Amino acid sequence: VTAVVQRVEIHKLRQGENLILGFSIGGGIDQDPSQNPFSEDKTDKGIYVTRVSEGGPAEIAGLQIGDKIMQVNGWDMTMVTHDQARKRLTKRSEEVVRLLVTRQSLQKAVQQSML
Repeated sequence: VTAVVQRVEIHKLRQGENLILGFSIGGGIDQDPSQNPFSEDKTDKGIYVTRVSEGGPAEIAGLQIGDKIMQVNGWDMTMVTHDQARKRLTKRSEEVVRLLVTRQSLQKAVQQSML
């Protein structure tokens, strides 16, 4: 890709025997892009963060509502169904979810790098 991507490592919350993300997603190749307020258009099938739990591990790690998730623990998230995205995010054996995300505001980090 050409866009600026940020690595966001989130240690999942724990509740009993469950691990909780502390954030929610929308999108997927099998979903109607219009159900997702963050899809750029009818052709945008990406996975986007739709909610971020206040004070949770996602918020602390730098995750923002509207962020586009490009990768989850090494797995590409650019062209997957919503269910496939959900699975990569909720692996019980993975206490940490390492996301590669992007947002409009990160693009200037490149300007600043140059001066």
